[PDB]
Amino acid sequence: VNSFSGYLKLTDNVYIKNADIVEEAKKVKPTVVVNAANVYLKHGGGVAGALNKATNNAMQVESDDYIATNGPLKVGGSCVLSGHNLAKHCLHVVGPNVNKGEDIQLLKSAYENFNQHEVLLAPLLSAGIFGADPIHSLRVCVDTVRTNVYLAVFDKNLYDKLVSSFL
Ligand SMILES: O=c1[nH]cnc2c1oc1ccccc12
Repeated sequence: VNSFSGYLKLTDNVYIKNADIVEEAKKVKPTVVVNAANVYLKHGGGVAGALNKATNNAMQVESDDYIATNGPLKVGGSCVLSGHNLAKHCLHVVGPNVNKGEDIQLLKSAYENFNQHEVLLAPLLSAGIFGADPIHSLRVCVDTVRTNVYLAVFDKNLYDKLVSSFL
């Protein structure tokens, strides 16, 4: 048993809810929250911007030190950093950004990072301002992640369409 509530069962291991990922983290304090990161860990807007704002910019300060030491992530890659006030850990995962011309086949590689963690609170990778089709992102998630993933979908309209169209 875990602390996630009202989540709507999609598969053996994948659950979904209409919730802003920032809000949900504050309530649950999950072991792992996933950030929709870019390779520079520049959390300007989007989930990264909303998560970072909720940490009072401490996520960005920690991320700038990580990049100064290690250099940029790979598209499809990840790093584990602090979860600050939101979670124990934040798994920063880089899905391909369609609005930058990145290979959508890298979305599967991105979701493979989730398999290193038994339970995660996550957004749909490459959705929102990353430009991919969220229906596609949910299909890759279900077909790639084997650990237990709790997806939050910010848009009530999109949350309804993802459920209704789910095969
Ligand atoms: O939370 C989201 N995940 C993936 N796509 C979207 C989400 O919120 C949105 C709001 C407007 C348009 C797309 C999205």
